[PDB]
Amino acid sequence: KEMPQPKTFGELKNLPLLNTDKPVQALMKIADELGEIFKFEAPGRVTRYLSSQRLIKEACDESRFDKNLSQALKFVRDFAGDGLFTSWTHEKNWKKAHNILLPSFSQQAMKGYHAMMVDIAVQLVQKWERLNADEHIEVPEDMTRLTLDTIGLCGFNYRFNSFYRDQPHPFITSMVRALDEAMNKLQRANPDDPAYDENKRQFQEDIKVMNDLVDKIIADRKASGEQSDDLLTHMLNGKDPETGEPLDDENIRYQIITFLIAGHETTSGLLSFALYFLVKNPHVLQKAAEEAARVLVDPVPSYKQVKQLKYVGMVLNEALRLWPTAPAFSLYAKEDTVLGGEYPLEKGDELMVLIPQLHRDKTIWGDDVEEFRPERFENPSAIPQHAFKPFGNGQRACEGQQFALHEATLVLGMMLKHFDFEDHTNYELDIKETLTLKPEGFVVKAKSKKIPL
Ligand code: HEM
Repeated sequence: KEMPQPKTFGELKNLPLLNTDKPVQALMKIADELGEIFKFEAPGRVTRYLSSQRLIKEACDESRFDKNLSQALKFVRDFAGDGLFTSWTHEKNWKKAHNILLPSFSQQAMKGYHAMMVDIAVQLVQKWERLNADEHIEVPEDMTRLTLDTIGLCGFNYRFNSFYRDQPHPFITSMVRALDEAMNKLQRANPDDPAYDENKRQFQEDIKVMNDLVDKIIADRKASGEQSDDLLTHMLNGKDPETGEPLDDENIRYQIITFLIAGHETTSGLLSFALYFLVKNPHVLQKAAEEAARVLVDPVPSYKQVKQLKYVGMVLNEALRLWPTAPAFSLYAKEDTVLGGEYPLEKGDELMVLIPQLHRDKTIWGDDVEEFRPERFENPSAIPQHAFKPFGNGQRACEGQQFALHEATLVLGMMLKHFDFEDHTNYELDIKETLTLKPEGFVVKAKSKKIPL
């Protein structure tokens, strides 16, 4: 079989189709037309975009395909280095960091981070409690303050103190601008044109800002010998079960940067989409709110209680089904192979899993894939294998998954315990794309239930 391909533009091939504010949504639109697989060419590059569970279940077979570093990840590596997210599976620092960080991100480790997550969650709730009657909430903006601060504290015991400022801490400003430059480079056919010399200067100084802050904290932590409940203490003390070495200081810095860039935006996007679907579906908001009130009975949520928020958990998964906030991941064929009995691949060929399309596969989910129905997830034993992949695949799946879900469940639970929410502008969904996806301009009003905190 021969595969479909969207509009080409001569020597730029398909590249101009993604010269847009919303390239992932462009790709979904193209998928809707072309089906489960289409070819997409840029100068010197070819990728095949997959949208059906039928084909993605094969792509997720690790004996046949491994994680690929996409152009985006290669660009992000200029500041994320050989951290877990931007490494090849067979790079020695991937294997070593994977072994060392595994118990730091396990469900048990969540008991240790819970107090610091609650610290920032309480800040977010207190902020909302202190709003005057005239005021509203900028939802993604606050969710991002919350996730950055949480990752800062659990990551390296550092307070960005985002709820104390109008202009973010300079580290955050530089990180956001480095990510932006990395995504922007995706569209640059002529990377080295003098027109970009200034982008380069700014990129290098942003990398410098990030490295100086993190390197300094690591160096001071080593000098002082101080110990804390953060990931930095784990990495300073952890010996690889295979090689018996700890991560060196430079890689520790990259893992810290990596937790921030891989975790802050995806998780805040998730909280934002979930709140959106809840105010667009009042029945569901009421069910979630009832559970939160029922379960979070203490002035401050315990680890055990968050684990009891089953329906909030379903709400989060159903938001991830519709708008998985890291919406695409890349794979390469380890050897020549034939995909789906129909599409021959050569060794090294690139595949891109388009998660939002997979999550809309009618042959899996049914007639009602656009509806927000948390009940799909009542019985996780019911979901076909490889049908639901918001956290990627296999040994290269999100290492942050337990952290992200525990933070999102705690926070969404506390929000629904403490406030009634009004969609006062009858907000029209508008999805901004950076490296990740989020609602843009999503605003609400929160009326306090006046429950002690
Ligand atoms: C809802 C929130 C999140 C989503 C949807 C998400 C999604 C993903 C996805 C799809 C991947 C696979 C990337 C690929 O195949 O190229 C990934 C990898 C990764 N994520 Fe997450 N992420 C989330 C939150 C977090 C958080 C909070 C952290 C850290 C605290 C984190 C850390 C990582 C790391 C370290 C990797 C690379 C793991 C490895 O390859 O060994 N993520 N994430």
